[PDB]
Amino acid sequence: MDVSKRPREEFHKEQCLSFVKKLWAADTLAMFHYPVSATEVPGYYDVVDTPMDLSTIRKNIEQGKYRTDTEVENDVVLMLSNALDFNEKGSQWHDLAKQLKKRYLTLAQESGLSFDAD
Repeated sequence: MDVSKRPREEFHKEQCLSFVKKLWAADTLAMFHYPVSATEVPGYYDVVDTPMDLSTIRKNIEQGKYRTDTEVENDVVLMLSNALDFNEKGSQWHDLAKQLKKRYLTLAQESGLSFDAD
């Protein structure tokens, strides 16, 4: 495991929440804010096996269930991936997911976060 080789803090609660607040605001359609309601997006869970949204991420942060900052990146990436998969290219939904996939690393930087490439 080499736990001694880890930094003293692998999880920065405040920065992760700041990161999510930026994602929340960058979400121009409010599409990522809550778990999808099937009645508002019919068939959604017929495609998406592993749903993820910003409120769930925010909850996992607040309750300290994340072990590392990089787990937070992983769920953001999952979230955006679901949108890119479910939605058709050229749709406002797909376009946004694309923008956020291109931009989130900068948002993380600006929130003082640094993920692990490994």
